Amino acid sequence: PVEFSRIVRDVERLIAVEKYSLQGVVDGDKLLVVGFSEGSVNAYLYDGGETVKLNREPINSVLDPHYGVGRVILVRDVSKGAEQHALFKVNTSRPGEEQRLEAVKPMRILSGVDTGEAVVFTGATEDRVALYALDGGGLRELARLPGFGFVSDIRGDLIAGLGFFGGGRVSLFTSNLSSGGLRVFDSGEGSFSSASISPGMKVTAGLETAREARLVTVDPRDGSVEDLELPSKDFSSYRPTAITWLGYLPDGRLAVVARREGRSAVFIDGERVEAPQGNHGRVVLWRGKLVTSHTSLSTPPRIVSLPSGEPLLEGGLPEDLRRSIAGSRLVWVESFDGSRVPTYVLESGRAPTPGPTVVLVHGGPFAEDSDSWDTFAASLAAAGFHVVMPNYRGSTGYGEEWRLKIIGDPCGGELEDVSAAARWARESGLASELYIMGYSYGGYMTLCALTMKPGLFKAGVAGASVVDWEEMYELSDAAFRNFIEQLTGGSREIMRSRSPINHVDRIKEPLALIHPQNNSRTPLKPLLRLMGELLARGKTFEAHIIPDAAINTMEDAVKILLPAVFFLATQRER
Amino acid sequence: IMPVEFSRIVRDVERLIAVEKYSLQGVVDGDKLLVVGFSEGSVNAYLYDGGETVKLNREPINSVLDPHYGVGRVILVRDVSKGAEQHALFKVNTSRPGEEQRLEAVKPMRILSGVDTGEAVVFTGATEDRVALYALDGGGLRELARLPGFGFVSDIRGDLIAGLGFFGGGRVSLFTSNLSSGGLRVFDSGEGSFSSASISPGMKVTAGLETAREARLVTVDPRDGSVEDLELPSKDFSSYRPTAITWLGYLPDGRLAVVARREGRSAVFIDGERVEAPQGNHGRVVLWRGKLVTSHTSLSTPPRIVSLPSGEPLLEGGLPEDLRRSIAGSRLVWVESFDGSRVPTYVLESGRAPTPGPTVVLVHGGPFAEDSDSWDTFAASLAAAGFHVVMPNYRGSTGYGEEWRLKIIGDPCGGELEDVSAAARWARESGLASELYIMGYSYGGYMTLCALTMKPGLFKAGVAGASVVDWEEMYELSDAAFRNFIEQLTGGSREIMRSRSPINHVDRIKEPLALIHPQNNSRTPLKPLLRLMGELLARGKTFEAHIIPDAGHAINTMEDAVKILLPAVFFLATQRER
Ligand SMILES: [Cl-]
Ligand SMILES: [Cl-]
Ligand code: NA
Repeated sequence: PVEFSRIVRDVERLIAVEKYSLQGVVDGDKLLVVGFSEGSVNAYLYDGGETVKLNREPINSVLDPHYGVGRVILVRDVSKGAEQHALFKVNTSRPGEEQRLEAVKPMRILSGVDTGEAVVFTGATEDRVALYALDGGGLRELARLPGFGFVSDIRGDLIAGLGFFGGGRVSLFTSNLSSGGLRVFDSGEGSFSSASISPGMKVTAGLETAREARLVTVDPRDGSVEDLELPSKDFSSYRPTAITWLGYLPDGRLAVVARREGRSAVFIDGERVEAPQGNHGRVVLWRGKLVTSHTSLSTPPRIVSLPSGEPLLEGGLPEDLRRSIAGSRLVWVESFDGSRVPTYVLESGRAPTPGPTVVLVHGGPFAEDSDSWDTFAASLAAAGFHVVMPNYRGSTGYGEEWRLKIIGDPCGGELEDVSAAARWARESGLASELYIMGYSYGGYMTLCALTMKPGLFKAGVAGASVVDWEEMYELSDAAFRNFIEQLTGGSREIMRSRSPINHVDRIKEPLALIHPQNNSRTPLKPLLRLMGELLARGKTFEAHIIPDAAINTMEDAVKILLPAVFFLATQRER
Repeated sequence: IMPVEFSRIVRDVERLIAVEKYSLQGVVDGDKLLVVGFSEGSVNAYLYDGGETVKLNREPINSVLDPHYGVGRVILVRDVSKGAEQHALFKVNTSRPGEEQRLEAVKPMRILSGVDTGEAVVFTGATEDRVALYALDGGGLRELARLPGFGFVSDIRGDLIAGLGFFGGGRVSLFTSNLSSGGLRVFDSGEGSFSSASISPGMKVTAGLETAREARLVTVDPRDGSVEDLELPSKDFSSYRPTAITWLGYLPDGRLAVVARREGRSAVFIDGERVEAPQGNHGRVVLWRGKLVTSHTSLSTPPRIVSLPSGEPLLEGGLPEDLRRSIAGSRLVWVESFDGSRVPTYVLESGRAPTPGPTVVLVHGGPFAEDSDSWDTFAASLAAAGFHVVMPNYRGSTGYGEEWRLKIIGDPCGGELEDVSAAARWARESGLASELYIMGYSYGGYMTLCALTMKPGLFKAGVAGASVVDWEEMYELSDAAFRNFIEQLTGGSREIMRSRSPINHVDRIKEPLALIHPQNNSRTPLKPLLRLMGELLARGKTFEAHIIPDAGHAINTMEDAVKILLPAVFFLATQRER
């Protein structure tokens, strides 16, 4: 019999677990960390195992402080949920005492950095996006940005940042604290991901390309770009495909966090440093040792010491729930056409081998399933399901060629990849029985598996799915028409034939629909129509139509996760 | 503004569904109690003897046919249509628990009732084209007679068959037939309706007759249709002044056992004489090992088997202390409605709510049914979750006389909604309710939708489960029994079918609505509800909807029970924190 309340307790514990990101070193040699729990963010000083809360009421984020600055700048939503913020200053000697920065009117704060004498940030208002500087003399507009943009770093007078300023690529920009202004350096082939300013006032930047990522040196004075060579070749040899973050430490060495194949690595002046498997945040030097944040499919975001991996600050899950979420791994599954599908697997401690396995299909489709904490995967593992997460073609993270392969072929190659994952799970010995579950494009993939690969999965969960492309091409807004057009090669024939609503007759397995009742980007009407067909043709289905369905709170979990875990737990007994 | 306590709610809901519940069906085999029980997460059939039960069935069942005393077998009734209520019958020999034979001579149909004599199975069923009375024996399956609407076999003695029928105007007639020659005979009272029947050693039919505001016992000679009052040797029964008769039957020693009731509590009589029984309601009475055994329930006591007069349980489920305290108390208040009619309304006060506090008007289904001092899993759940529960017997309700029951005929979503609305107002003006919600299943669901369309601003929010949405489309998709029933209820008027369907007044809804519906309900089907969803969306109304797979009206497993009840409680708890 299904242990409904046992599942609800677990989901609640996975939703509440505190998660940490590392922001910097501030005050008297103390770590600045931000903790989130259930959509509630706070900021702390951390030293020697205890933490002191800096803020009063919950915040949205903090700006990045320079090493040793005696204060922290809090960003807070100005109304319950609003998308406009206010800034507050807390002196690190006097935690919990907040001073509103009254010079800065409400606006959308996008990023920020605090040198200790000047707060430099970007912000979006009724009529524009601007880079701003705030100091003891007042607020100044440094520059109008031609789009959303973010401050990456300040050193002396030079400001560096990243902007979405056109071409669908991310550009580098610089400005100055003194005169303002804006120079923009274009990516060309690729897209810039990160930037820090070198002691020599050059901008070091991560350039993401169609293939391998690299570090470049940009001279703001003449716009010249050259490849930067590091003294150690660990970094070059790693062959990174992304560059998460980079920054110069106080002693002048360059710290870089770079990724490949769903996990990241930490380098100092090119030399790799041992780190726990998964993904890392920024790296700081603190009392002579390295510290970074770490997350994985089995570890909620936490602060750790390198190279030991020992956690400094970590949220507490109960012993038994912790045991249920076992290790994660990367396997490369062979799709029907020979292609190798990078697939992450989170094993359940509460399931045998072979055991019940869910193929949890990510959405997007232009997104990546990496080795990072995911509530849904964890909840499935908690509930006694092994979890298989395939980076079907269309995914990001594995080169442009792999992303572009979905184009013109929805419910084709990518479905074969999902299918190959299922089949690998069975053949490798992981799975006794298979389920499929996903949201957004994942939901679409669930409907395509159940109609075009009936008898592969024992049951499916489809959330926030698209059901008929042709209908949506006609209903929706300009940016979404464009997506559908790209995806289907502008073919109405493909639009109809890759729509699952046109194949309801083929479904042989129980289907659970979870769907928002008021979100104009996955509208309800088409889904009512599917339900009408399912009903007319005598299909087994469950449906949950709820208003106001993102997942951060328990309320959100209850609306869109719980029904899927319950349904699946219940089919497991079928 | 606190956060909803989801984990605490599901745990309470789970335990309240999971408590074992029993009902008494007969004495079979070598003096063993047949009981149908919800236990181990489903509805099953058990023999009780020697302080142990033996499970007769394998897969969950829906009910069993009434055995004659001592018969060497049980006939299981099971839905073989994933909830659409096409049932099939399965024989289990009582010496061989766990082994079923399907009675393949009976094609699936809606089984409404049945009696097993040991040599013949007599039952009533509804197909798409009719209700009928059947007999299955050594010679095969026989249609003894067609019935005009819902009909139920009550007893058989020798070849005399006796039963009750809803054959017009919401009245219940008595009917007889003959096991060998078949045929039908219908007996109507111009005074009221027959409520249960048993055949005397004499081959006359003793029945309850519920009149305007009182009930009595009558004898009906099946040879000439003459009716006369039955006097019993003891007058406790006549002095009890029952307003309704729950059940009656002749025991094997010739004595007449009668369970009758008033104001939502029942009392047990043997040959007219009171037998002490625990306060609440009772089911049939049987003779087991020399003594009397009945079932017993109350708003704080889940259905159990007790022996009489001691009232000591033979089988019962236990609730834990925390949950028992979640019910502070219960009482019957009489609410003045729109025409001066006094509406009997049960109130269950939560031990987890203040006064005034959050209150749910929980509208019973039927509509020929009642809120009484009987266990209600939904009411218990709501009290656990911190709502007081108000349970008004609107006109149409059983239990308070034929006049009150029949006033709903021809007037659905009329006077009975005013009664619900008067109960809502009472909850407020009396000081019980800080805020009001409405919730109901089946006809009660219909009432939620009618309150929300016709009486916007009365309730803060509504939960409509297994609800009626459109009488027209429902009628077209109904089998013979339900078509007849709908005709009766709407007074045969298509105008009423239309004007009293919520689907045609969606625009008026101003409050949030939770819809819960089992996909295969074959009484109130999903299709019209999908159309309501479409109308709610087109007109920008807030709602949520939950459609439960492979289930129908009758919930017979823990899982389905959780899926239909839990969204209700979660919804209402979320609404409370607006
Ligand atoms: Cl300036
Ligand atoms: Cl320039
Ligand atoms: Na400048």
